[PDB]
Amino acid sequence: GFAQDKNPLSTFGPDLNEFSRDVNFLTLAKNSDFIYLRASGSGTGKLRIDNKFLEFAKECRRLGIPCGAYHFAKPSKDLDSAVIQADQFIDVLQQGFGDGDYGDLFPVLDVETPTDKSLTTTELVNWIDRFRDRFEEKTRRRLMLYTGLFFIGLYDDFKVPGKGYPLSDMPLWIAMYTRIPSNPRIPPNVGGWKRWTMWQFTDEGKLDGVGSPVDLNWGPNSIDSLMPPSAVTGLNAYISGNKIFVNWTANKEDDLNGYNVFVNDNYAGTLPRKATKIVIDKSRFYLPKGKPIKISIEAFDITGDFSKERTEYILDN
Amino acid sequence: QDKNPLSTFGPDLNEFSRDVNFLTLAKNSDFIYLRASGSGTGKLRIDNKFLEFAKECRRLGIPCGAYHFAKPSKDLDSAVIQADQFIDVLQQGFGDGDYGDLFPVLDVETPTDKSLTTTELVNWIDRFRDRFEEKTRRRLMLYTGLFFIGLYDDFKVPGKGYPLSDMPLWIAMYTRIPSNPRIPPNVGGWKRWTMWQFTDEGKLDGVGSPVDLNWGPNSIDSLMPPSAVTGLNAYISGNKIFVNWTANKEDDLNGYNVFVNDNYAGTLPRKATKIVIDKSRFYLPKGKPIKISIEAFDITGDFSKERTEYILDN
Ligand SMILES: [Mg+2]
Ligand SMILES: [Mg+2]
Repeated sequence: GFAQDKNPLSTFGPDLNEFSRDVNFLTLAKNSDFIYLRASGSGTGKLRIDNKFLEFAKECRRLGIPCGAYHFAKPSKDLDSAVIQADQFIDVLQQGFGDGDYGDLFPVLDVETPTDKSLTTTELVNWIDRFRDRFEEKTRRRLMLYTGLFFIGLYDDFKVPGKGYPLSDMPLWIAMYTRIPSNPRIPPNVGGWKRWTMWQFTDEGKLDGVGSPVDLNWGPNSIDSLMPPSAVTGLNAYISGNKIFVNWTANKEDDLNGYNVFVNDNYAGTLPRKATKIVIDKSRFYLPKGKPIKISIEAFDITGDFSKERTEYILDN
Repeated sequence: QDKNPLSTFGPDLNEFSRDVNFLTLAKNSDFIYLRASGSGTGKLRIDNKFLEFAKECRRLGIPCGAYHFAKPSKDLDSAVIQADQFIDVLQQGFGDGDYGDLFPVLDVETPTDKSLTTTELVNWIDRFRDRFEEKTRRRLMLYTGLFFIGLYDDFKVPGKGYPLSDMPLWIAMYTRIPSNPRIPPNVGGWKRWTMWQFTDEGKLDGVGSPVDLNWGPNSIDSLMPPSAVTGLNAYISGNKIFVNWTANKEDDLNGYNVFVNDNYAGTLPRKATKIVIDKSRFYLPKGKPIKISIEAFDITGDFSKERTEYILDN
């Protein structure tokens, strides 16, 4: 087996909730690459919005601090509750970040329960997987999974009989605290996950800008790897002959993986990460003579998030 | 960037290669490039062995690609024409609608006298590339030499940066030339080379004559489009379509596009094996079959040659 340490480029930031004391976001803006907030949770037996989420998320956005949020899961044998909780989380996220906006960072499902024997590994993973399917279908945003190394170990490494590791394609935020002497020094490779995306290495950290002992995390080498890419800039198009010539400024994200281009919302092609142009054959589209033509584009990154908005260029035609 | 334990390896051949034994090459080469055509003489010529060599590589399952010996000029129409000609010849060798297993290659080695500006040369290559990729939906790789790049100002175009730096680069730099560095230097705005022709005088079992030899990417897949997706399945439940497939296995896999009756339904990342589609987003009459189709794509933007389909009866 092998393991994955942090490195000099690793990003860093806390996660917080309504019980975090004395949080000065202006101070955190100077020392944190990102902040995670609790949005909601069902740990008490019903859905509760975190009582500081709206305030915390508004101030992080105001200060330009990359901000994401998590839902504390209550899994069960009834898979309808995964759909309900996913829908509730989707609703709360928009309350915090805006209509149709689910945060700067990956939305997170926080799974820490149950730790008795009440669910089989198949039942627990099926519940998470259903939550993931609903969440991503509804938002077009990737969902990151938070859980602890101990918890994974209680559930057989999240290995499902007959099915391998169904959650191993989720981004992983793994908790393994170095303050526990029996823990390894760095996160081992587990659950079929090739890599961790974030590592929560303490629940008792000291960081200027949070008064209470705080959860601290290592992240990817680039903040871009936690966020969707930005909208494309410099979009331009012209018609010559029977072709539409489209060009744009290259997106700059470290995790950029390509672009999709559309003509009147019909797909026109997929380009790789270094691309800055496409030539489109007009005959493939119903383009009434004299009517305007909408060219639009989205970037997407390695883990499959897209530009929140599609930059547009209207050809008068 | 040097070669390394994973680097692929293979010759490039043309009609002047002597005593070629493809059975031997199938055991010692990851890939073979062939000359398809050239325009150096002022007229399109087809390499006299290309069809024979391509057929034998396909018969033995040797990954096979081909190149066009360019004749750049100040006349940009000639770039469109040579691209269209290269497109035709490739299909003669590889089959209708088939442009080879490996990146098709534009081979640029002329002119070396003072007869073209850097802007003119780069614009010609760029126009060939645009026409070729537009017509084939296949990425074009550029072959050229380190000396040639230096001759044309590092392919830096005044006011335009390095317009060719997004092309895969097959760079020739012969270690037998003492003034050359021992590994390719960074040039032309290219972050990396895709292939490195390191000799024109190599000795390779299965080729009788001194032969061009090349280091390629760490994975043969990085020279080829991804395979068609397999294991595609779909069903309807409620107002949704649940689609799943087997994961493609290419080392350079980058994702999938899924379509509903040829309409775009989404892009998935490389580890994905399912998508849930809301029927409400597509025109889906009761009693009309629904075509689900999918393609894989790789990091440099080539696609599965065919889309795998699954027909739902609805
Ligand atoms: Mg990203
Ligand atoms: Mg490939």
